[PDB]
Amino acid sequence: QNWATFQQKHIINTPIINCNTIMDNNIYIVGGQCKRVNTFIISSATTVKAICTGVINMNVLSTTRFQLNTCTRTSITPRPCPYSSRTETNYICVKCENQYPVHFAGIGRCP
Repeated sequence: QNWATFQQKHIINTPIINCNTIMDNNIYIVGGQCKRVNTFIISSATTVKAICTGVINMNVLSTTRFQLNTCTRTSITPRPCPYSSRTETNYICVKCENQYPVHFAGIGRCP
């Protein structure tokens, strides 16, 4: 929804493949239940922010390729919920507002 929250939800400095431990956080409880999917971007925050340099309001596909780990919920259970992991290197689409990434829009292409 904003840069600060986007960072907390998506950006990590080092690779953490265990989706089960990293997804066990209050920030991932949408609508009472555990969030269905969340993609982590292994990168410094500065480079992710740079996707939006000079962009006031629009979805932008990065020109930088990132190492990613997407965590997908396999079932709805009491916390912590079980998650599967999918790692890949790809470009990402983020909503840029006032030169800041504020929402993760997709992998590989913008909607």
